[PDB]
Amino acid sequence: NDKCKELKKRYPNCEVRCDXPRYEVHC
Repeated sequence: NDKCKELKKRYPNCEVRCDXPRYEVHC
């Protein structure tokens, strides 16, 4: 999904673990 490129930009200092459609962001 395009969410990985969105989320890691929304949370730029956070770690967005992108696994397929699984997106787990650590802030």
